[PDB]
Amino acid sequence: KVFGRCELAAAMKRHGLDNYRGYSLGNWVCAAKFESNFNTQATNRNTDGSTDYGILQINSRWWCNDGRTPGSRNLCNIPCSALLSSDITASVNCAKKIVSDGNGMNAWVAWRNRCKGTDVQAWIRGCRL
Repeated sequence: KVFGRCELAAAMKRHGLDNYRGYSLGNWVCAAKFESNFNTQATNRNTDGSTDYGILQINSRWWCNDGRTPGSRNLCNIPCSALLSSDITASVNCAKKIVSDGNGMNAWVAWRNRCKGTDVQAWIRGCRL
């Protein structure tokens, strides 16, 4: 499902992302835009075998089990297949545990490279919440 700008916002807010470890809803929506263009079906290999899963480009290497990443752990404890659904609950709860790895939201590249050091609140601007 290709989410809206504001319905993923209202979706991630309702799941308690707005100011989670102190990152505004504007950080998540911004990240989400450049990870997967608001696509729950987005799937990306890496150079180290492992594959990026869904809205937040969550990493099979450290997080979900996808059945073909040898040196893996799924500390999030989910089949990657879940992070591809129209449902973002597994994608959010997994993200709460990543953002809380004393790394903030830097764990995600397309946020510390395209989002950090910009007006992130423009990304949820003019939306009803």
